[PDB]
Amino acid sequence: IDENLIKAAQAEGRVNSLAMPDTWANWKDTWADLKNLYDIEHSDTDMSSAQEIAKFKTEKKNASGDIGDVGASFGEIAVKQGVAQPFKTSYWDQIPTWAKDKDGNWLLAYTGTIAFIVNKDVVKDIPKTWQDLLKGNYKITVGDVSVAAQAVSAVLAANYALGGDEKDLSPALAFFNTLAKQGRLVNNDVSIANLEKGEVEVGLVWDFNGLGYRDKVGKDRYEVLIPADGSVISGYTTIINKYAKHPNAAKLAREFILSDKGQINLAKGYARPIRIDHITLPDDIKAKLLPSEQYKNARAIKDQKAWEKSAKELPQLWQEKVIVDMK
Ligand SMILES: NCCOP(=O)(O)OC[C@H](O)CO
Repeated sequence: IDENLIKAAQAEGRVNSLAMPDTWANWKDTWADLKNLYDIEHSDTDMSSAQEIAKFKTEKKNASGDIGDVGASFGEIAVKQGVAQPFKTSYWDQIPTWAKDKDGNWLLAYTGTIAFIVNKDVVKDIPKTWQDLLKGNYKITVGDVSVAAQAVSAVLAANYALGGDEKDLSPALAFFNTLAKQGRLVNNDVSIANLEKGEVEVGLVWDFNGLGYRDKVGKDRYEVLIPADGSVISGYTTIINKYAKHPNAAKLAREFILSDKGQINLAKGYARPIRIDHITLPDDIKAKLLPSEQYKNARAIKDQKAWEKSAKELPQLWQEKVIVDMK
């Protein structure tokens, strides 16, 4: 890690993040490490992907945030909105071509697979597939599709299970319209608070969040599983605000996140680090992960551009085809 970068980051003194809370994929260990290793302070303001891009845009130079983390379908939105500045990091060549742009404005640090988190007290017949969800009477916490990458991805995951792909989300929209009409949809995100209270019945979340949240709340209260009929694998990229007040500290954070230590932190949080092939993980992680068999129909996106387009159009379709029909 370049010494002038550490020095410039320390002169700034801190890094302000958006949507990088401690409870998400063990960002906790990473912010602790920046304080403990380079004396960089930090504070975060949680939100969803779409909101992070609008905030950097709205605030300009009087930026409340320096760095954010957004879903794979939003890297290009950040770029198109002019809120991203490039920083490839010293690990650029180990990042797969499908996981980054060409200039360094966005690059996935980790990936996950859409999963179900199920309340064992309320849901007696645990759903194992997307098809199973159509027959219960319990409430499905889908995520806020208007702004969250996790929720947008959950829709694509259902779409894959219904035999579609990232070029046309119509089958999944019909599936969610069906549930909306039954009065079984909850249009908010799963959170540790709503899991603690026992309010989530079936929730749609990344496996890493399902597992992380399960530890906080109780392993015997919630089951986490990958739907057997299909799911999506996708990931997240940091975005360094073009208008960051602390650009060097943001660059330092990104560099660290991609370093062996930041990648190990992500693994301890149950996510799959993008540089998994070049790091040695601790042996204890594997046993806390889900059975491999469950991932039998989980697939990555083949056409990034088609997904970017479908995802961008999804919020309006969600309002018009799902929200408007909620019982
Ligand atoms: N964590 C980066 C933003 O992730 P995103 O999936 O866009 O939002 C999730 C929502 O904020 C509930 O946790």
